[PDB]
Amino acid sequence: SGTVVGIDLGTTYSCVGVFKNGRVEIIANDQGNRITPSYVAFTPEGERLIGDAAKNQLTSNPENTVFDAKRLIGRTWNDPSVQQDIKFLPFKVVEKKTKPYIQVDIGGGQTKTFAPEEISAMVLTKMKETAEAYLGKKVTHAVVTVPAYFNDAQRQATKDAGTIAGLNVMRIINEPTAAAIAYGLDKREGEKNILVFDLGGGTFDVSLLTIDNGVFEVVATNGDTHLGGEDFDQRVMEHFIKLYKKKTGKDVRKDNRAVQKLRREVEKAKRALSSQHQARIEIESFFEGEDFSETLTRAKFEELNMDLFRSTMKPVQKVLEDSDLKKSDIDEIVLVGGSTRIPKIQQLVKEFFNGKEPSRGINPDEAVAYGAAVQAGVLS
Repeated sequence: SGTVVGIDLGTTYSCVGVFKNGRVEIIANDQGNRITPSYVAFTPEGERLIGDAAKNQLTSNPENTVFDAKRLIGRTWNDPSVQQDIKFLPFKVVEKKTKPYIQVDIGGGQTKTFAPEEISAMVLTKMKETAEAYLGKKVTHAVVTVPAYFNDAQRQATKDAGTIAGLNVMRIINEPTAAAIAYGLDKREGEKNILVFDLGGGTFDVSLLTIDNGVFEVVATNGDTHLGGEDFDQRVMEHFIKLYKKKTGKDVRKDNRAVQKLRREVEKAKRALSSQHQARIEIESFFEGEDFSETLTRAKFEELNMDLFRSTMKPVQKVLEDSDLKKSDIDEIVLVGGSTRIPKIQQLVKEFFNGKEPSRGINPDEAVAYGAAVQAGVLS
Protein backbone atom coordinates (compact mmCIF):
# COMPACT_ATOMS: atom_id res chain seq x y z
CA SER A 1 0.00 0.00 0.00
CA GLY A 2 2.89 2.38 0.88
CA THR A 3 1.63 5.85 1.77
CA VAL A 4 -2.08 5.71 0.89
CA VAL A 5 -3.79 9.07 0.14
CA GLY A 6 -7.35 10.34 0.75
CA ILE A 7 -9.03 11.96 -2.28
CA ASP A 8 -12.26 13.99 -2.38
CA LEU A 9 -13.16 13.57 -6.07
CA GLY A 10 -15.68 16.43 -6.19
CA THR A 11 -18.01 17.52 -8.99
CA THR A 12 -16.36 20.98 -9.39
CA TYR A 13 -13.29 20.78 -7.06
CA SER A 14 -11.07 17.91 -5.88
CA CYS A 15 -8.88 17.70 -2.76
CA VAL A 16 -6.09 15.35 -1.62
CA GLY A 17 -4.69 14.62 1.85
CA VAL A 18 -2.41 12.24 3.76
CA PHE A 19 -1.92 11.16 7.40
CA LYS A 20 1.57 11.70 8.90
CA ASN A 21 2.93 12.47 12.41
CA GLY A 22 -0.52 11.73 13.92
CA ARG A 23 -2.36 14.43 11.97
CA VAL A 24 -3.88 15.16 8.53
CA GLU A 25 -1.97 17.32 6.03
CA ILE A 26 -4.03 18.59 3.06
CA ILE A 27 -1.57 18.79 0.15
CA ALA A 28 -1.20 21.97 -1.92
CA ASN A 29 -0.88 21.58 -5.72
CA ASP A 30 2.02 23.20 -7.65
CA GLN A 31 0.04 26.52 -7.82
CA GLY A 32 -0.23 26.50 -3.98
CA ASN A 33 -3.97 25.64 -3.80
CA ARG A 34 -5.32 22.95 -1.42
CA ILE A 35 -8.29 22.41 -3.78
CA THR A 36 -7.98 21.67 -7.50
CA PRO A 37 -10.82 22.20 -10.05
CA SER A 38 -12.14 18.95 -11.58
CA TYR A 39 -11.53 20.49 -15.03
CA VAL A 40 -9.98 19.12 -18.24
CA ALA A 41 -9.40 21.16 -21.42
CA PHE A 42 -7.35 21.25 -24.64
CA THR A 43 -5.80 24.42 -26.13
CA PRO A 44 -5.85 25.50 -29.82
CA GLU A 45 -2.46 23.67 -29.76
CA GLY A 46 -2.04 20.01 -28.65
CA GLU A 47 -1.58 20.92 -24.94
CA ARG A 48 -3.79 19.10 -22.38
CA LEU A 49 -4.62 21.06 -19.20
CA ILE A 50 -5.89 19.70 -15.85
CA GLY A 51 -6.92 21.73 -12.78
CA ASP A 52 -6.53 25.51 -12.34
CA ALA A 53 -4.99 25.94 -15.84
CA ALA A 54 -8.06 24.24 -17.41
CA LYS A 55 -10.62 26.37 -15.48
CA ASN A 56 -8.82 29.69 -16.22
CA GLN A 57 -9.11 29.21 -20.03
CA LEU A 58 -12.83 28.21 -19.74
CA THR A 59 -13.85 31.68 -21.04
CA SER A 60 -11.77 31.48 -24.27
CA ASN A 61 -12.62 27.77 -24.88
CA PRO A 62 -16.27 27.46 -23.72
CA GLU A 63 -17.32 24.36 -25.74
CA ASN A 64 -14.26 22.06 -25.22
CA THR A 65 -13.60 22.51 -21.48
CA VAL A 66 -14.86 19.37 -19.69
CA PHE A 67 -16.19 19.51 -16.12
CA ASP A 68 -18.95 17.88 -14.00
CA ALA A 69 -17.94 14.44 -15.38
CA LYS A 70 -19.01 13.09 -11.96
CA ARG A 71 -22.66 13.84 -12.94
CA LEU A 72 -22.34 11.29 -15.80
CA ILE A 73 -19.87 8.75 -14.33
CA GLY A 74 -21.28 5.20 -14.08
CA ARG A 75 -24.72 6.06 -15.56
CA THR A 76 -26.52 4.80 -18.68
CA TRP A 77 -27.69 7.02 -21.57
CA ASN A 78 -31.41 6.37 -20.80
CA ASP A 79 -30.89 7.49 -17.14
CA PRO A 80 -33.23 10.50 -16.51
CA SER A 81 -30.41 12.24 -14.58
CA VAL A 82 -28.07 12.24 -17.62
CA GLN A 83 -30.75 13.61 -20.00
CA GLN A 84 -31.43 16.50 -17.56
CA ASP A 85 -27.75 17.43 -17.03
CA ILE A 86 -26.67 17.49 -20.74
CA LYS A 87 -28.98 20.54 -21.21
CA PHE A 88 -26.96 22.46 -18.54
CA LEU A 89 -23.54 21.44 -19.98
CA PRO A 90 -21.86 23.49 -22.79
CA PHE A 91 -19.71 20.61 -24.16
CA LYS A 92 -21.32 17.91 -26.34
CA VAL A 93 -22.38 14.56 -24.82
CA VAL A 94 -23.36 11.62 -27.05
CA GLU A 95 -24.46 7.96 -26.74
CA LYS A 96 -21.92 5.17 -27.31
CA LYS A 97 -22.70 1.55 -26.28
CA THR A 98 -25.82 2.86 -24.42
CA LYS A 99 -23.58 5.06 -22.20
CA PRO A 100 -22.69 8.81 -22.15
CA TYR A 101 -19.37 9.93 -23.73
CA ILE A 102 -17.77 13.41 -23.80
CA GLN A 103 -16.67 14.69 -27.25
CA VAL A 104 -14.03 17.50 -27.39
CA ASP A 105 -11.44 19.05 -29.76
CA ILE A 106 -7.71 18.37 -29.15
CA GLY A 107 -6.32 21.02 -31.52
CA GLY A 108 -6.21 21.78 -35.25
CA GLY A 109 -9.88 20.80 -35.70
CA GLN A 110 -9.32 17.23 -34.41
CA THR A 111 -12.06 15.70 -32.20
CA LYS A 112 -11.87 12.93 -29.56
CA THR A 113 -14.47 11.12 -27.39
CA PHE A 114 -13.66 10.28 -23.73
CA ALA A 115 -15.61 8.20 -21.19
CA PRO A 116 -16.48 10.02 -17.90
CA GLU A 117 -14.03 7.59 -16.22
CA GLU A 118 -11.14 8.84 -18.41
CA ILE A 119 -11.89 12.49 -17.52
CA SER A 120 -12.05 11.61 -13.79
CA ALA A 121 -8.88 9.51 -14.26
CA MET A 122 -7.06 12.61 -15.61
CA VAL A 123 -8.19 14.61 -12.54
CA LEU A 124 -7.12 11.72 -10.27
CA THR A 125 -3.70 11.60 -11.98
CA LYS A 126 -3.29 15.32 -11.14
CA MET A 127 -4.18 14.68 -7.45
CA LYS A 128 -1.81 11.67 -7.52
CA GLU A 129 1.04 13.80 -8.98
CA THR A 130 0.25 16.58 -6.44
CA ALA A 131 0.64 14.02 -3.60
CA GLU A 132 3.79 12.48 -5.16
CA ALA A 133 5.46 15.93 -5.26
CA TYR A 134 4.78 16.52 -1.52
CA LEU A 135 5.77 12.99 -0.37
CA GLY A 136 8.75 12.60 -2.75
CA LYS A 137 7.80 9.06 -3.83
CA LYS A 138 5.28 7.18 -6.02
CA VAL A 139 1.70 6.69 -4.71
CA THR A 140 -0.10 3.45 -5.70
CA HIS A 141 -3.13 3.30 -3.34
CA ALA A 142 -5.91 5.73 -2.31
CA VAL A 143 -9.19 6.16 -0.41
CA VAL A 144 -11.72 7.88 -2.72
CA THR A 145 -15.01 9.44 -1.58
CA VAL A 146 -18.34 9.29 -3.46
CA PRO A 147 -21.88 10.62 -2.70
CA ALA A 148 -23.99 8.38 -0.42
CA TYR A 149 -26.64 7.93 -3.16
CA PHE A 150 -24.09 6.46 -5.67
CA ASN A 151 -25.02 2.91 -6.80
CA ASP A 152 -22.69 -0.07 -7.53
CA ALA A 153 -22.08 1.01 -11.17
CA GLN A 154 -21.12 4.57 -10.10
CA ARG A 155 -18.90 3.23 -7.27
CA GLN A 156 -17.16 0.79 -9.69
CA ALA A 157 -16.73 3.52 -12.36
CA THR A 158 -14.95 5.67 -9.73
CA LYS A 159 -12.64 2.68 -9.03
CA ASP A 160 -12.04 2.27 -12.81
CA ALA A 161 -11.06 5.98 -13.04
CA GLY A 162 -8.52 5.27 -10.26
CA THR A 163 -7.16 2.19 -12.09
CA ILE A 164 -6.54 4.22 -15.30
CA ALA A 165 -4.66 6.83 -13.19
CA GLY A 166 -2.58 3.98 -11.66
CA LEU A 167 -4.35 4.07 -8.28
CA ASN A 168 -5.59 0.99 -6.41
CA VAL A 169 -8.75 2.46 -4.82
CA MET A 170 -8.68 0.37 -1.59
CA ARG A 171 -11.96 1.72 -0.16
CA ILE A 172 -14.91 3.69 -1.51
CA ILE A 173 -16.32 5.80 1.34
CA ASN A 174 -19.43 8.00 1.44
CA GLU A 175 -18.78 11.79 1.51
CA PRO A 176 -20.97 12.48 4.61
CA THR A 177 -19.31 9.59 6.50
CA ALA A 178 -15.86 11.01 5.62
CA ALA A 179 -16.96 14.44 6.94
CA ALA A 180 -18.21 12.74 10.15
CA ILE A 181 -14.82 11.00 10.52
CA ALA A 182 -13.03 14.36 10.06
CA TYR A 183 -14.86 15.73 13.14
CA GLY A 184 -13.93 12.61 15.17
CA LEU A 185 -17.62 11.66 15.58
CA ASP A 186 -16.53 7.98 15.33
CA LYS A 187 -14.96 8.45 18.82
CA ARG A 188 -18.43 9.29 20.28
CA GLU A 189 -20.00 6.70 22.65
CA GLY A 190 -23.26 4.77 22.12
CA GLU A 191 -26.00 5.54 19.58
CA LYS A 192 -26.31 9.06 18.09
CA ASN A 193 -28.02 10.66 15.06
CA ILE A 194 -25.94 12.93 12.76
CA LEU A 195 -27.19 15.45 10.18
CA VAL A 196 -24.68 16.25 7.40
CA PHE A 197 -25.44 19.43 5.42
CA ASP A 198 -23.23 19.62 2.30
CA LEU A 199 -23.59 22.79 0.19
CA GLY A 200 -20.96 22.85 -2.60
CA GLY A 201 -20.47 25.06 -5.66
CA GLY A 202 -23.18 23.36 -7.75
CA THR A 203 -24.67 20.60 -5.51
CA PHE A 204 -26.55 20.33 -2.20
CA ASP A 205 -26.66 17.05 -0.22
CA VAL A 206 -28.35 16.32 3.11
CA SER A 207 -27.65 12.98 4.84
CA LEU A 208 -28.99 11.46 8.07
CA LEU A 209 -26.35 9.11 9.54
CA THR A 210 -26.53 6.97 12.64
CA ILE A 211 -23.45 6.00 14.61
CA ASP A 212 -23.40 2.77 16.67
CA ASN A 213 -20.28 1.56 18.54
CA GLY A 214 -18.07 3.85 16.38
CA VAL A 215 -19.60 2.63 13.08
CA PHE A 216 -21.83 4.71 10.78
CA GLU A 217 -24.85 3.98 8.56
CA VAL A 218 -26.55 6.24 5.98
CA VAL A 219 -30.28 6.08 6.84
CA ALA A 220 -31.67 8.58 4.28
CA THR A 221 -30.45 11.19 1.78
CA ASN A 222 -31.94 14.23 0.00
CA GLY A 223 -31.00 17.69 -1.32
CA ASP A 224 -30.80 19.48 -4.68
CA THR A 225 -28.38 18.42 -7.44
CA HIS A 226 -28.39 21.86 -9.15
CA LEU A 227 -28.22 24.17 -6.08
CA GLY A 228 -24.89 25.59 -4.90
CA GLY A 229 -22.58 28.59 -4.42
CA GLU A 230 -22.64 29.41 -8.16
CA ASP A 231 -26.42 30.05 -8.03
CA PHE A 232 -25.77 32.67 -5.30
CA ASP A 233 -23.15 34.31 -7.57
CA GLN A 234 -25.64 34.37 -10.49
CA ARG A 235 -28.23 36.34 -8.46
CA VAL A 236 -25.50 38.89 -7.59
CA MET A 237 -24.43 39.01 -11.27
CA GLU A 238 -28.04 39.59 -12.41
CA HIS A 239 -28.41 42.39 -9.82
CA PHE A 240 -25.26 44.35 -10.77
CA ILE A 241 -25.72 43.92 -14.58
CA LYS A 242 -29.25 45.39 -14.22
CA LEU A 243 -27.83 48.21 -12.05
CA TYR A 244 -25.15 49.04 -14.66
CA LYS A 245 -27.72 49.35 -17.50
CA LYS A 246 -29.97 51.48 -15.25
CA LYS A 247 -27.17 53.98 -14.46
CA THR A 248 -25.06 54.15 -17.67
CA GLY A 249 -27.59 52.85 -20.23
CA LYS A 250 -25.21 50.08 -21.39
CA ASP A 251 -26.13 46.38 -21.77
CA VAL A 252 -23.03 44.35 -20.83
CA ARG A 253 -24.56 40.87 -21.43
CA LYS A 254 -23.10 40.31 -24.94
CA ASP A 255 -19.53 41.21 -23.82
CA ASN A 256 -18.22 37.86 -22.52
CA ARG A 257 -14.87 39.36 -21.38
CA ALA A 258 -16.39 42.08 -19.13
CA VAL A 259 -18.90 39.61 -17.59
CA GLN A 260 -16.02 37.31 -16.48
CA LYS A 261 -14.22 40.30 -14.88
CA LEU A 262 -17.39 40.90 -12.79
CA ARG A 263 -17.84 37.19 -11.82
CA ARG A 264 -14.24 37.20 -10.47
CA GLU A 265 -14.94 40.17 -8.14
CA VAL A 266 -18.42 38.85 -7.18
CA GLU A 267 -16.83 35.53 -6.09
CA LYS A 268 -14.20 37.43 -4.04
CA ALA A 269 -16.85 39.70 -2.47
CA LYS A 270 -19.11 36.72 -1.60
CA ARG A 271 -16.20 35.10 0.32
CA ALA A 272 -15.39 38.45 2.03
CA LEU A 273 -19.05 38.81 3.17
CA SER A 274 -18.70 35.57 5.21
CA SER A 275 -16.57 37.60 7.68
CA GLN A 276 -17.38 41.28 6.78
CA HIS A 277 -20.66 43.25 6.32
CA GLN A 278 -19.74 45.04 3.05
CA ALA A 279 -17.35 44.61 0.10
CA ARG A 280 -16.38 47.18 -2.58
CA ILE A 281 -16.28 45.83 -6.16
CA GLU A 282 -14.07 48.07 -8.33
CA ILE A 283 -13.15 47.22 -11.97
CA GLU A 284 -11.21 49.83 -13.98
CA SER A 285 -11.78 49.73 -17.80
CA PHE A 286 -14.77 47.41 -17.26
CA PHE A 287 -16.72 48.03 -20.50
CA GLU A 288 -15.97 50.50 -23.35
CA GLY A 289 -13.19 52.01 -21.18
CA GLU A 290 -15.70 52.90 -18.43
CA ASP A 291 -15.20 51.94 -14.76
CA PHE A 292 -17.43 49.90 -12.42
CA SER A 293 -17.75 50.99 -8.77
CA GLU A 294 -20.49 49.45 -6.57
CA THR A 295 -20.75 47.89 -3.09
CA LEU A 296 -22.29 44.55 -2.07
CA THR A 297 -23.60 44.41 1.53
CA ARG A 298 -24.19 41.15 3.42
CA ALA A 299 -27.83 42.29 3.82
CA LYS A 300 -28.24 42.76 0.04
CA PHE A 301 -26.43 39.48 -0.76
CA GLU A 302 -28.84 37.75 1.69
CA GLU A 303 -31.87 39.58 0.22
CA LEU A 304 -30.98 38.49 -3.35
CA ASN A 305 -30.63 34.81 -2.30
CA MET A 306 -33.13 34.51 0.59
CA ASP A 307 -35.54 32.16 -1.27
CA LEU A 308 -32.63 29.88 -2.30
CA PHE A 309 -31.25 29.85 1.28
CA ARG A 310 -34.65 28.89 2.80
CA SER A 311 -35.16 26.13 0.17
CA THR A 312 -32.23 24.19 1.77
CA MET A 313 -34.43 23.50 4.86
CA LYS A 314 -37.09 21.47 2.96
CA PRO A 315 -34.62 18.59 2.20
CA VAL A 316 -33.47 18.67 5.87
CA GLN A 317 -37.12 18.24 6.98
CA LYS A 318 -37.68 15.48 4.36
CA VAL A 319 -34.68 13.33 5.45
CA LEU A 320 -35.92 13.57 9.08
CA GLU A 321 -39.35 12.30 7.90
CA ASP A 322 -37.81 9.41 5.90
CA SER A 323 -35.60 8.58 8.94
CA ASP A 324 -38.72 8.77 11.19
CA LEU A 325 -36.95 11.30 13.48
CA LYS A 326 -37.82 14.63 15.12
CA LYS A 327 -35.61 17.77 15.22
CA SER A 328 -34.71 17.06 18.88
CA ASP A 329 -33.38 13.54 18.04
CA ILE A 330 -30.33 15.06 16.22
CA ASP A 331 -27.17 14.91 18.39
CA GLU A 332 -24.58 16.25 15.89
CA ILE A 333 -24.74 18.70 12.95
CA VAL A 334 -21.88 18.81 10.41
CA LEU A 335 -21.58 21.62 7.83
CA VAL A 336 -19.52 20.82 4.70
CA GLY A 337 -18.79 22.87 1.54
CA GLY A 338 -17.62 26.48 1.13
CA SER A 339 -21.19 27.87 0.97
CA THR A 340 -21.77 26.80 4.63
CA ARG A 341 -19.40 29.66 5.62
CA ILE A 342 -22.30 32.03 4.75
CA PRO A 343 -23.66 33.34 8.12
CA LYS A 344 -27.31 33.22 6.94
CA ILE A 345 -27.02 29.50 6.04
CA GLN A 346 -25.61 28.73 9.53
CA GLN A 347 -28.36 30.76 11.28
CA LEU A 348 -31.13 28.98 9.29
CA VAL A 349 -29.71 25.55 10.23
CA LYS A 350 -29.19 26.66 13.86
CA GLU A 351 -32.78 28.01 14.11
CA PHE A 352 -34.35 24.91 12.48
CA PHE A 353 -32.75 22.82 15.28
CA ASN A 354 -33.96 25.24 18.02
CA GLY A 355 -30.58 26.91 18.68
CA LYS A 356 -28.27 23.85 18.52
CA GLU A 357 -24.68 24.71 17.49
CA PRO A 358 -23.13 22.98 14.42
CA SER A 359 -19.64 21.44 14.63
CA ARG A 360 -16.76 23.83 13.77
CA GLY A 361 -12.95 23.58 13.49
CA ILE A 362 -12.37 22.07 10.02
CA ASN A 363 -12.10 23.88 6.66
CA PRO A 364 -15.49 22.89 5.13
CA ASP A 365 -13.95 22.79 1.62
CA GLU A 366 -11.48 20.14 2.90
CA ALA A 367 -13.51 18.21 5.54
CA VAL A 368 -14.25 15.26 3.19
CA ALA A 369 -10.62 14.86 2.03
CA TYR A 370 -9.59 15.19 5.71
CA GLY A 371 -11.80 12.20 6.64
CA ALA A 372 -10.57 10.15 3.67
CA ALA A 373 -6.95 10.88 4.73
CA VAL A 374 -7.71 9.57 8.27
CA GLN A 375 -9.03 6.30 6.75
CA ALA A 376 -5.90 6.24 4.54
CA GLY A 377 -3.84 6.77 7.74
CA VAL A 378 -5.40 3.59 9.19
CA LEU A 379 -4.60 1.57 6.02
CA SER A 380 -1.00 2.88 5.60
